[PDB]
Amino acid sequence: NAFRRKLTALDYHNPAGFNCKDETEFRNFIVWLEDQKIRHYKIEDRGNLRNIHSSDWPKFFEKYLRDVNCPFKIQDRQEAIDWLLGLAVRLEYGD
Ligand SMILES: [Cl-]
Repeated sequence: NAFRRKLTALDYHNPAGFNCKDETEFRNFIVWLEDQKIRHYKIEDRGNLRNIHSSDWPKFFEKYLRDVNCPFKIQDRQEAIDWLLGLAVRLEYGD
């Protein structure tokens, strides 16, 4: 059975820590984007975005997407990333 085999697979490998690592890397990427490319906030005001191991990090990201007028929400992560990269590129082009 597919579901029974999935429970066996989960015992072979618990993906939780790797999903957590991916979240961290994703958050670090957002932080680098804000710090070096979007630069929407004052540097003093990026502290909450920077605190990537916080369980409240998504709340801050939601405020960030609002603050830069991103048309996507956090739940649409792939679209938010692409949009923020597009914004970063347009901000970067022409010094
Ligand atoms: Cl998030």
